[PDB]
Order: sequence, then C-alpha cells, then structure tokens
Amino acid sequence: EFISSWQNHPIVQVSADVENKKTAQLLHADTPRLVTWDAGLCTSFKIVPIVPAQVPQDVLAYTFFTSSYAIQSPFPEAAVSRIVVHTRWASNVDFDRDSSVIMAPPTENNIHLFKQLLNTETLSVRGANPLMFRANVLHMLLEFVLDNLYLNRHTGFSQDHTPFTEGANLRSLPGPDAEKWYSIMYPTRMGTPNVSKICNFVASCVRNRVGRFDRAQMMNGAMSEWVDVFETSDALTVSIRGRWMARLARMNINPTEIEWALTECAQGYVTVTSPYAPSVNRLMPYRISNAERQISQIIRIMNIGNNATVIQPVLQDISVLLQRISPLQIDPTIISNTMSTVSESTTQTLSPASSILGKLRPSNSDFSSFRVALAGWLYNGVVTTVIDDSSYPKDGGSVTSLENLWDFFILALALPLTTDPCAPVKAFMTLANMMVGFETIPMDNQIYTQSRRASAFSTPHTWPRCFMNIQLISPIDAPILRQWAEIIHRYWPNPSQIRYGAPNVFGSANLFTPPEVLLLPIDHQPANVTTPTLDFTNELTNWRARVCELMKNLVDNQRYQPGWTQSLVSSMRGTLDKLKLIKSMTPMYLQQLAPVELAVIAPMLPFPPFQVPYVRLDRDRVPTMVGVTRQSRDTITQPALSLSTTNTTVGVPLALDARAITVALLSGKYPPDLVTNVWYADAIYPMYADTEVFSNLQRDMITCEAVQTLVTLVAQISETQYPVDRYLDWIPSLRASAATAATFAEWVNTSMKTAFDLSDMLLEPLLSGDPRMTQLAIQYQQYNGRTFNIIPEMPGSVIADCVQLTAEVFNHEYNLFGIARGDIIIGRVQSTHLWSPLAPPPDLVFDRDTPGVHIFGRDCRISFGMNGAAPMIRDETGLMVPFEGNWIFPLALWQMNTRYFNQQFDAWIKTGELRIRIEMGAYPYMLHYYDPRQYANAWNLTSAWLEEITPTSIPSVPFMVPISSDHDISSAPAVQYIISTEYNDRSLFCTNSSSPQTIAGPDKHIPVERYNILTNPDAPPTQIQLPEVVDLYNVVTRYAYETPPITAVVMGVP
Amino acid sequence: TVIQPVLQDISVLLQRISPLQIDPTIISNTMSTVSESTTQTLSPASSILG
Repeated sequence: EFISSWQNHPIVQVSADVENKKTAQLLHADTPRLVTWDAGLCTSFKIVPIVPAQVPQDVLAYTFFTSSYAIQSPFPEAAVSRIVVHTRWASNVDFDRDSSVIMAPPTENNIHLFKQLLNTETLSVRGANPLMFRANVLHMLLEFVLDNLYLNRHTGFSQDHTPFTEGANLRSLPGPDAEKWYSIMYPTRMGTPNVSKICNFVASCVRNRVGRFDRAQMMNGAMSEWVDVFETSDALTVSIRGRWMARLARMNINPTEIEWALTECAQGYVTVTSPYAPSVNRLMPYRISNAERQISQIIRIMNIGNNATVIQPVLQDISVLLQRISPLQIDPTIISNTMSTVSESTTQTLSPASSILGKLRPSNSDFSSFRVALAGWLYNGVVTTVIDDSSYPKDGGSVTSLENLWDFFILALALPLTTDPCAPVKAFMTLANMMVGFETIPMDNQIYTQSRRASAFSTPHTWPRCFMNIQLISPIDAPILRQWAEIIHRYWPNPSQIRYGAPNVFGSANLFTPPEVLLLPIDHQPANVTTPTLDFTNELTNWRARVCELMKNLVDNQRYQPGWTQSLVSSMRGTLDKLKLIKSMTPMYLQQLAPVELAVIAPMLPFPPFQVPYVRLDRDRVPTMVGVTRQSRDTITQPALSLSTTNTTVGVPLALDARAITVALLSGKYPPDLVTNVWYADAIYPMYADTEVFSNLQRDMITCEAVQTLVTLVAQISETQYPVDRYLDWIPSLRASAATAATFAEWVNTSMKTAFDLSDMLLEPLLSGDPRMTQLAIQYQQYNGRTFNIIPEMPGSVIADCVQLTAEVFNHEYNLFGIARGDIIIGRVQSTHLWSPLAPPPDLVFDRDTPGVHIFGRDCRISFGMNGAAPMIRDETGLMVPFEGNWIFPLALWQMNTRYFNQQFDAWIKTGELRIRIEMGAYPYMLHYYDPRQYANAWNLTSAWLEEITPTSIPSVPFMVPISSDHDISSAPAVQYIISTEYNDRSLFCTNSSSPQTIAGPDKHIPVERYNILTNPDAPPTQIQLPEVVDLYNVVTRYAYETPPITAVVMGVP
Repeated sequence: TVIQPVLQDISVLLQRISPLQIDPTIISNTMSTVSESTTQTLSPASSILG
C-alpha cells in the first residue's frame, strides 16, 4: 500500500567473515601489482564546452571564425567552457587500477559522488547528508591518488615536416584515432590567423618549448633510456608519479648483488653468474628496510595468535622440504638385526628383546614426525613442541615392569629434542613416578606430590626444589634417582647458534635475536670432512650411553636384583649393551649436517623464523609470555608505557610422539657412498630458482604502506595520538564514534585491496579493535620478571604523503571538484544586471558583524500574530522580531524544522523583504544557464531546494547564471534568490573563446598562470606552482626501463 | 501475574527505543576461532564460545 517497506534489506551490508583459511594466507600471499605503465597523457583535468558558440551570427561574417575552416583547436570553441576532473581520461594503460574519479560538467548533477560512503539512511536519490561530506571527500581524494599510480612510458617521436614548428620532435600516441591528440598535446602548434582569444593567447607564447626536450641515448641502436618533453599535463599528477617513481627507484637492486645474495644464502653449495657489460637499466624493486619486515612479521604473528591449525601445516611443509633435501634415510633393519643377536634362554617367561621390539615398531613413517620436530626449532616463539600424553605410562608405571622400563627409555631418549623449556623436569619426574614406594624424595607440597603424572609439570613454578638442589636427595635413601638427577644436570644438551641469510638484500625479520643469527637447542660443530664415517663423540650418543648405564645400574642394584632370575638379568644387561653401541648415524647428522640444512632453508620460508632464547636449566630466564599490542589505553600515548597492560598472549603447544622420534634417533643411515659437497650441490640447485621471497618482500612493503595510510586517514575525522596536518576542517563532519571509524577503515581497506589487485586479505587484524589508537609493539617476559620489548620505528609512506599533498591542493582548487566554499544567502534580487551569482557584488552580502542583523540559535520559537499584528520570533539576545530584515541560521536549525520553517517563511522570502543567510561551510552546487534577452525567474528552483531539505539530507544548491555574449544584446529582467558568499567561480576557463572579445555577461580570458612555462619567457622549464595553482603544461619525464624476471638475468651453473 | 506485563512491556519499549544494537559477531570475530587444537580436546577458545 505504497508504504515503501521492504526497502531495508537493501544496501545495509555484511562484514562478518568466516576466516578458517588463515593457512592459505600464511603459506602463500598474493603479490601487489607495483609496476604499471601509462602511455597516454599524464593529466586528470579536462576542459569541456558548456554552451555552443554563437555562430553563425548577424554581426561577424562566418568567414572570420576559425571553426568555419575545419581547423582543430587545442581548446573547445564554445561560449562557455569549464574545467572538470576526470582521472586517466587520456591514459592508455596496460593494467587498470579500477579506481577512477569522474565528474560531469556542473550543468549536470554530481550529487552521487558525495553520498557514496555513509548515506545508507538517505532516502531520496537527489539528496545527501552534509555531515559525511568530509568522509566522502577523503575517500574521493584517496581514490584520486590511487588511480594515478603509474609509470610514464616512452613511445616514440617523429620530426615535424611543416613550418608550424622549427623542426621539433613530436611524440606519437598509441591506440586508434591518434589524430586528435596532436592538437591537444601542443597548443603552441596552432596557426594564428585571427584576433580571437585562443589565437591571441597562442601568439603571446614562447615558440621553442614544444615536443622533445632532452634524452639519454646510451646504447647505439637501442631505446633511449628516458626523455623529457613539453606536453599537456597537470602538475599534480606529475608530482604524484614523480614521487612514486622515486620510491620505486629507492627500492631498486642490480644483478650483481643478487648473485651475491643467492651465493651467500646457499652457503656456497650453489654458484650463479651475472653478466659483466653495459646493461640497459632494468628495474627490479625488491629491497626494503628492516622496519617494514618487522611490521609485517608482527602482523603475521598476530594472525596465528593462539591457534594450532594455522601453524601446523607450515610445519608439515617444512618437514616435506627437509625430507626432500636431506641425505638421511631410515635403515630398514638395523634395530631388528642388532637385537636378534642377544643371547637368552628359551625357558624364561620374559624376553627383553620381544618387549623392546614390540614397543618400537619402526613404521618407517616416523621421519615425518622427526622432521616436524626439527622444524619446531625455528618457531619456539609461538609453537612449543611437547610429548603427547599417550606416550607416558598409563598409571605411572613401575620399575619392576619390563614394559615400563622400555617406556622410560623411549621417553628419556625422546625428550631432549623438544622445544619445551620444562622438558628436563618431566624427564626426571618420569623416573620419579615409576620409582614411588621403592624409593622416595621430598616434594614441594601436597598437590604436586611424587605420584603426579609426569606430564603435569609444565610451568617453571612447578619445578620441584629437590630437582634444582641435588643435595636434598639422599645418596643412601635414593641412589638411583640422585644419579639420574646428576646425569640430567651434567649431560643435558647445550644450545648454540649459527649464522644465516643475506642481509644486504633480504634484510632480516628477527625480532628478539640479532640479525643473521639462528638459535639451536643443540650445540653445532661443523664437520671437517666430506666423506663421513661412524663416530661416537656426540652429545646425543653420550646421552644414550648415560641412559643405558643408568638402567644397567638400576638392574644390578642389590635391593632390586633378587627379584629376577640370573638368566633374565644377563639378557637385560646384554640388551642394554647392544642398545648402547648401535650404529645409528642420526646423532652425527644432527650435530654436523642438520644445522647447515636449516640455515640453507630458513631464508626461503614464507613465514620467517621467530625465536626466543633457549635456556638449558636457568629457571629464572625461562620465557613465560609473548604478547603483541594493536591498541593503546585511554590517555596513554607513549607505546612503551601502554605495552605492558595492552598485550595479548600468543602461543600454542603441539603434541608429538615419543616412539616415532626414538625410532628416528635409533635407525638412521647414509647412502652407501656419500660425498656431502656433491650431494648438496645436486640437491640444493633447483630450489634456488624460486623467486617467491622477493614477492613476499613486496607484499611486506605494501602492508606497512597501507597501515600508515589508514592511520593518517583516520587521524582526520577523529582524534588520535599522532601528529598530522589538517586542511579539511572547514568541511563539516559529524562527531565520529568507534563504529564510524570502523566503517571508514573498512572502506579504506577495500579501496587499497582493489587498487593493487589483492584477492587475499589485508589490514583485517587491525579492523578488530578500535582503529583510532593503533600501535604496533611486541614483548616477552622471563620468569624472574625482566621484560624485553621491541617497538619498530615506523618508516615513511609515499601514499600518505601524496594523499596529504592532494588534500592541501584541494584547499585551493575545491571549485574544480564541484565543491563550493562558504555559505549562501537567500533573498529576492530583481534587476537587469549580469553579474554572476557565483561572484556576487560585495554590497549584497552580510555576515555576523554587519550592523543590524539578527543571529539565531538553538532556542527557535515563534509567537503567532493576533488581530493583524505581525508574527514574531525570538532572537538569540531575547528580542522579539518580525519577519523581515537580515537573519543568520546554522543549517541544522533549518534541518530540524524544515516543514514549520517553510510554511512560515516562504511567503515572506518570495514576496516580502526577508533575506536569510544559511551557514554551510561547504556544499555541492549546480548551474542553470539562461538567455539574457528573455525574462527569467528562479523561484521554482529555490522553492524546490528549500522544500526538499530533510533533517538527514539536502540537495545540491541550484544557481542561475547568465550566458556570456560577444556582441551587443538587449536586456530583460531577471529574478534571483540564491547567491554565494565569496568567490566560488574558479572552475570557469574561458568565454567566447572563438570570438575577438566578450561584450556582455561575465568575462574571462585564458588563465595565464596555468601556462606559466609558455607565457613567462624567464621561467625555468621545471617550475611548478603548487599548492596554489595547478599548471596545465609541464615537463614530463618518460621512461623506457625493462622489468625482466630474475631468472632471465641471473642463471645458475648446473 | 500483575507485575509480569509491566516489566515485559517496559523491556520491549527500551529495546526498540535505544540506539544500541547487540551483535555477537563482534565476539565471534574477536575470538576468530572455529575449532583449535586439532587432536587434543582441550581448547579454551572453543569452550568459551560454547
């Protein structure tokens, strides 16, 4: 029943997204589209006709005008012409950034541009909410900048064959119908037969500044490296592209340092070559500062925060790569062969060999879990590999059981390879549990007694006193267990370090450790031969030997031995002896080769290593918390102060299988004839033909760029802690809340993703939380309380700077963007004069300090007239006044009482002597031209505008401006109601451009300062007049650099 | 029985006069979890959501 319901499921949007695919993002990220080439004109401003020229006419014969001879003109030949922004209206690009900003001529409505952001509540299609004008303008400027990120392309030239120029070189545009461009690029090339405006302007210009200006021809017979040309353009886009190219050039590298980096990162196992001769200036933008890498690393950490499903596939990928590169493979039969030789009697009820072989079951697939355990060493910051619960004995076990003895053996060998700091305590408590009743020790309290599950001891606070202080364990009452504790303290592996990477190209994303440094939980000792042979001088070999000796002492104890038959004792000790001297090559591999492989692999990871120091037994330095922050508290501004109380803990444990790791430790063999320097040279060679790392570097650059853009943009509509300029305060804006900021940030993120062609997700972790106080930091804390924090000092950002530059320019050229500044005055003006309403005569306007005015505020209230008395309204001073004179309203005051005010004031405004000034700040505007010789009344337009005002939306202000003429005309009355407050008519370009002069109506010659290079013989060619006046004819640098793939220039030696 | 309608009606009136909107997707996005801890059942993030 035309109630306009069921129009609400419209534009109201959706933001909630299910994001289980963090793994896909982490394993591979889309590369930004950095380099793009533009072959067209580096301009974004278009001159358009508005009113066709008065041709033919009864005054001048048609033979005078230039158009009658079909001569192309650099400028429109029209009665009225104006300037309109139209990004890339002449460009010819290869990749589209799909962020165009286009308006229509002011005679055509342009309201839809300013209602694009937050007018989801606006009903009318012709209206928009003034309070989001600032946000809409900021979005428009951001898209304006983004659409212009292109590199100018060098096309080609041709010498002139006509006397119009002194043999200049003219650049040829690509694409079809290139004829029209030659008349637009070079205004000075036109002939000057007439006295008209265009001909006069051209004749008053310099003649040698046209076409090609300078070039750098390096190689005879190849493309010129770059050129400089005089051609139509705008200073703003030229500056933007210049700084963009400057950033790209700062990011450049050359092949020689590339081969140096690749040689370094491969540890000398791979040799690559680069050419040595005059090149052609390729462009390979891959070098970025360490700060950007740290920012990207922190963002990446915050994604995988406290989630295991996101990190586990990374570990499997690393395991697969390691298995692909490593020379170590499982010996199928070593354990069975060595255990089949022990001697035993067939009359025994038990057989140690049976039990051990039953527990081992070497399924050959155990090296996968061994490899993931190895990979865990690189990410102890977020992932803490631990032994699964199921590996421990079910009820706690007992030393009298053979099965429990073998379980203890498996756990004892498996534990030292995990990244869990609390591992040694669990190793000790594993035996302590089995030894209960048999042999006792003092524990801390009644909860964590000697009979707790060994896996329960997980934090430094639970470390038993007796374990840290050996003397508490009685050498008489507990010999075996004291011996075990001494073994743990004296023979646990010592962590070490190793250098890796190529910092001068790849940078370094290390946070809590020095660059190039990679920590290990095992001491590394480089091998000095390339033909390895079996050796027993290893940490892990000593560990296994000590464990076997401890078991042997346990069996032979006189308090425990008499429970066993002598034959069983002999078999057991023989089995332990066999296990002691097994010929497993894995400890050698871990001590000598594995660190080299990790160092080789690490720089090529998609997720660079993130480590915290390994502490052997210093309970004071065990890390207990790793946190990141993305916000700041209420009043705290300095990140070093709010970091402690605004961080979110990050980390997650991962479970492994002790059986598998023990099998790996026991059954490793090398290929029958191994020569390491050949094996690795053969294996590593393919894997350094991968260019994913450089792509990751570019992605990292864009991440920080976007973060800085977000903070700078948000610092405009709200209040933040960072210093920032402010040029758009005069544009009205609402009192922003958290929700408004979140919506604005979502829009910014969408725009940036679209512009650079990113299909994955960007900035999302920052969207959660309030974006008005963003800050990036990270810290971790030891057990003793000493804390360490890292605050990456934010680098620059070209896009934010360019956006601010365009905003600063907008503070002067707001007319060109279809925006009028100031206020409006509503009042009847009837006369035959021809002044433009956009440039009203000074006497018609008034302001707050004009004598005899009335200012009105929040207390609008009206007393109706009675018995002929005039109605009255209350001034802000408490005076009662009639409906006449000059008033001043804040606009919201009219918005909140539209209907009442219309009904009360329209008659007096139309016919009486009432004039009102509405305070707007800024507003879109519309033009309606009219014939001066005909009667014209503008009351209908103003009436519609007034009546369509809504407490949420207003429509574009309509103006009625006369049409300029180039010959004598009659006059006719005109009734005007709306005039602007100050000058707002900077958009106009020329009037009667094809005629000798303008007789009636507003007059305007070609803006001379827009062509300062041509008009001023003394100006240097490279002068610009920003931010006050944008020029329309500049010196443009066009490049011809190559962007070859990495493998095309650097080829390895097989 | 006398009290019940009064409180119910005032609750409804407050519910559809206030600008506040209750949106649990805030909680869901902040936790940003489906089911962590692939193998071991204990996962506090899933537990609190449940």
